[PDB]
Amino acid sequence: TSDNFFENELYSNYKFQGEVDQSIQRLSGSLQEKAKKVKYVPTAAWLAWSGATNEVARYLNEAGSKTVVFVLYMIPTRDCNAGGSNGGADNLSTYQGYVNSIYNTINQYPNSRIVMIIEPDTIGNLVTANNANCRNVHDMHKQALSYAISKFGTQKNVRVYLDAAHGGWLNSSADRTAEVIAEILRNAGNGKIRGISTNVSNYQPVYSEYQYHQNLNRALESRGVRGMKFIVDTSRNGRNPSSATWCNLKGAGLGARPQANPDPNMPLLDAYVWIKTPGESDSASSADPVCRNSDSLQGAPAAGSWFHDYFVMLLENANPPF
Ligand SMILES: [N+]
Ligand SMILES: [N+]
Ligand SMILES: [N+]
Ligand SMILES: [N+]
Repeated sequence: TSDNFFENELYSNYKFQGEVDQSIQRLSGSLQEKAKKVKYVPTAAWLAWSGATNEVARYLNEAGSKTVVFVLYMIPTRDCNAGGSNGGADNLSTYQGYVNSIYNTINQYPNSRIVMIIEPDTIGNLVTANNANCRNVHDMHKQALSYAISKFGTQKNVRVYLDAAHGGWLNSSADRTAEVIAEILRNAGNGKIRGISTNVSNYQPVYSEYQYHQNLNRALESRGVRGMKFIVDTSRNGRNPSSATWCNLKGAGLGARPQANPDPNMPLLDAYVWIKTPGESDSASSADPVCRNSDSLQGAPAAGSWFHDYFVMLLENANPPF
């Protein structure tokens, strides 16, 4: 009945549970006691490779009436220089195949309550990345996002949040961000979004994120996109970030636990949500220059892999404390 699906018990999933089990087995006493409390904190499930189409059903079977939070992260290319040939065969079509599969599976669970978060990092780059090369990729990314919203955004058992980066990236560009978003919604058919997600995989404070939500909302209203609500990723934002370094930031902490309507002074904010999986690596330390910054925790395994020493740091730095 409520359109804020976070006003429901949230699903805690077996993958996260198993990843924290990994850390727990490596810890003793007090730290281990704190890990056992982090094990059951609900975290989003990412759909992040071709076979994740086959992972949906098990999550929905195990969640029952509890709210499932998925992150759609399947756009087949994020990198420019296509550039051909020419420069895709054929990304949009294959993406539409992934979305249909996932939507078709979701229609089978009418009684589930699903939150779908659409494609982190895409809107940021559409606003700020410069696109001689990328123009072909840019156009395909907008069509990917419209197609995803046009499907999930008509499912009664789903509430869709479109990702829109973070204040640190787009608060000084809120108007162009709103312009981009409105264009995508215009081509999304009858698909409707509940709102916008921010701070995914990033470490900005709730308070500055909410000032971003206020500015983006004002700009979205100006473009005729009214009524939007917001969720913010509190997985790693217990401590203010020392720098703009994205990749396995040192001195991060776990942030506020997932909670619906957490402050009546932030009426636009539907929920704090752990969207990024805390303790999974951002990238291997050798995979990007940013991962060699002096404030990026070295020794990281590949993106998505459990990073035990980073998880420990998050637990130690948790704000509020476990
Ligand atoms: N709400
Ligand atoms: N269900
Ligand atoms: N985000
Ligand atoms: N943090």
